[PDB]
Amino acid sequence: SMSVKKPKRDDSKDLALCSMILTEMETHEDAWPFLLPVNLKLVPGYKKVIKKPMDFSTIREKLSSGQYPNLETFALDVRLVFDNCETFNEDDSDIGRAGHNMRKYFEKKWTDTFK
Repeated sequence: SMSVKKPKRDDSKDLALCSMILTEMETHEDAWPFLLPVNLKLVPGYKKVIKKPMDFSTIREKLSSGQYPNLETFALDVRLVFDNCETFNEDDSDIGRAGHNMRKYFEKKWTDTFK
């Protein structure tokens, strides 16, 4: 509350460390469904159904331009990528499996770096 604060967690390396995680996600072999924004002209249904599209290139540009206020808003966009993927893709498809794999990969790096 006013003039009553928990001890200050060092957040000075968060930007660098989110960039490193994002590099590791970009270079994973199963990243290919997620590297670029889904082409809303060429994929029927995507625009109407997926209210907030998100992809790794868009996270990279937001990260680089100071549009994440803190590491939690960064994790929300990463998770959005996978939640969108599960909304639109069967679990038993190459893309559906890619999304589960990447989400697992992310959540481990997240826990190991920050928790």
